[PDB]
Amino acid sequence: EAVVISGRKLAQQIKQEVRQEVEEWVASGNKRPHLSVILVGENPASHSYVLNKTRAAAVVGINSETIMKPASISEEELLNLINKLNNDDNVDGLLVQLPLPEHIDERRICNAVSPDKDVDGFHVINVGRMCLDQYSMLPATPWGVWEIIKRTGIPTLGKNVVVAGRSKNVGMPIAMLLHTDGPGGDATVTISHRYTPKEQLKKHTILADIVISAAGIPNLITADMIKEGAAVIDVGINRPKLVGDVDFEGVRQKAGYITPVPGGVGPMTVAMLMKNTIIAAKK
Amino acid sequence: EAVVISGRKLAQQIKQEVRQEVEEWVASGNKRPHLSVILVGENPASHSYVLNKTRAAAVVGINSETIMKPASISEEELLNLINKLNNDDNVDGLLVQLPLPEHIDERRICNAVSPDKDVDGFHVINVGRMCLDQYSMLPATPWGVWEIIKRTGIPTLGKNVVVAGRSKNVGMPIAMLLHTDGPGGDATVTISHRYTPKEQLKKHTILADIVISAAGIPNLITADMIKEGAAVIDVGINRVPKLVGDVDFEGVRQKAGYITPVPGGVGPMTVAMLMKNTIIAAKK
Ligand SMILES: Cn1c(N[C@H]2CC[C@H](O)CC2)nc2c1c(=O)n(Cc1ccc(Cl)c(Cl)c1)c(=O)n2C
Ligand SMILES: Cn1c(N[C@H]2CC[C@H](O)CC2)nc2c1c(=O)n(Cc1ccc(Cl)c(Cl)c1)c(=O)n2C
Ligand SMILES: Nc1ncnc(O)c1NC(=O)Nc1ccc(C(=O)N[C@@H](CCC(=O)O)C(=O)O)cc1
Ligand SMILES: Nc1ncnc(O)c1NC(=O)Nc1ccc(C(=O)N[C@@H](CCC(=O)O)C(=O)O)cc1
Repeated sequence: EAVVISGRKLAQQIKQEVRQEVEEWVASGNKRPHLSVILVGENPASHSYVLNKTRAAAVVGINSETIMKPASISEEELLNLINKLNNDDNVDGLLVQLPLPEHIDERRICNAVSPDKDVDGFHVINVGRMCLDQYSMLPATPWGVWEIIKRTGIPTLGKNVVVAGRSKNVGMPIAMLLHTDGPGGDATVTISHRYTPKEQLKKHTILADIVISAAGIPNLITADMIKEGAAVIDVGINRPKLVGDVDFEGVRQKAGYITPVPGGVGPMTVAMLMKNTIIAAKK
Repeated sequence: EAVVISGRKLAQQIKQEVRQEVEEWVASGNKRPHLSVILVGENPASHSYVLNKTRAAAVVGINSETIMKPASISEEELLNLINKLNNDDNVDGLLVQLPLPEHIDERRICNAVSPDKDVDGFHVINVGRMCLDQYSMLPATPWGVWEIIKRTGIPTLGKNVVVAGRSKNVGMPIAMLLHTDGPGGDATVTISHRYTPKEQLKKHTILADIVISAAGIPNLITADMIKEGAAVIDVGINRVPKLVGDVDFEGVRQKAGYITPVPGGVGPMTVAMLMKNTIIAAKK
């Protein structure tokens, strides 16, 4: 029987560590950290997730607002709002929720956020710093996947990792961290492209000590694809239920570890954003 | 037996394209592109490599200077020199040949090159732009390996690529390009760590349609690790008094479907792609 890692529990604990770090920072006579989340449009999933982010900001003692704007906002307007927020000394953390509308260039928006306030780590210089190990802020989801592995004590040195990426933005940062020298990880890493058929993907996943699915494909990962005792992290959201890319009940029989959906990586993602926000608040 | 890709000949057409581009660009009455390369110390390999680069610049119509500073230069004086060049409007391309002396932090030096002049793409902003598909300029050796593959017409989409990196600096940018969406080849990519047993690597390379070795250990790649018709691309540079790659050239030439020699393989491609980055930089 595979042991199930409660992401929700591990993330709740991380918030408590952040909680106490914020109260110490404030008791020592500094300003309360403030996180701003910009929400454009009415994607219901984006609302759900941004709600989760401000909930957690409240739990850990961080002041938060979600500035919601209509989907018809122009790129020039969104840039002026980010400029306002960049220049407000009360705002320490600033993230724009994605995806944005087609008439806004996502690259230009993320690059407009101050790198000091970029609690998603999506500004191009914070991407470079992460590739080059000059960072102080990691993107929240890849960092959350690392914390699962690390806090669980799943060994990584030399081991084989396979990541099944829906995009480069989604799987490469996970691989980035898990491949880097000792957050190191010192692993051989495979990043699967969504144009590799599942038949070939199985050829890689069976060699893997850790399989991390980030493909957004229900039942992409099943027991035949996994080796005995391997660790399986599920990063996919797939929608009247919400499930991951793993066949949970199937691979629960042969995996060594597994994360559930919901209650796995998603809480960890929100947790790591709190760590980034207090980091930003200390300059 | 295996087709042997000539890096010399591939680079030759790439260089011919750059000469045409440069002359049409000068024909419109623009400043002739200029490249400055800073050479610290007396590493013989490094002087050889910088010379190759200045030769290529001359023959493609790009003016060039190599500024040789002694190893005992201080990090401060090197940063002053980089600052002068960043500000000189005649200088379009600036690169610092690596490695540097132990007393200088290569990371601060590389972030001191203006990102507009950074024809190696080693500045932290340009590393991010390449990660994020936002770049003007790609690191020469990864781009060179890509052009080998793409100009030889080796299929990549959904195929299995294995990269054997000596360091993350080396194999990650190569993997990054081949894993990207269509440069960018839509491929599955494995990046072996230097901390990898040869037989564990074997378990991945056997499955590989493209093995790219950049580990700097000779005979790392032998035929027993390739599958028939796979493409093997040798990025290593080893001494054994002879210069050789990471593959067993003779043995893999039977099983492989494609193979690159060393020398005359990836090396000349690296020099060629740096000319492309230079005309790009000049155009802003
Ligand atoms: C824009 N973006 C996203 N957005 C979308 C949000 C909507 C979802 O449905 C799919 C992901 N997720 C990112 C990044 C990002 O920029 N980075 C930075 C980064 C770091 C290293 C490297 Cl190598 C690279 Cl390529 C990129 C990340 O790490 N993650 C997870
Ligand atoms: C410093 N450096 C070096 N040094 C070489 C190491 C081998 C020595 O024998 C000669 C000096 N090679 C680099 C970089 C670099 O910074 N970048 C930028 C980059 C882009 C994407 C990603 Cl993901 C990453 Cl990690 C890094 C590269 O692409 N290459 C090939
Ligand atoms: N798009 C973005 N733009 C900017 N920065 C970002 O990080 C993102 N990406 C996310 O924010 N990703 C994310 C995914 C899931 C949750 C989450 O709360 N998951 C829960 C419940 C799911 C549910 O109940 O619907 C679970 O799985 O347990 C939170 C954030
Ligand atoms: N260190 C660096 N610092 C800053 N930016 C860089 O890009 C590098 N790296 C290189 O510049 N790498 C490089 C390696 C080999 C050649 C080359 O010409 N190889 C020939 C002849 C072999 C020989 O004469 O030794 C061949 O293999 O055919 C050219 C460039």
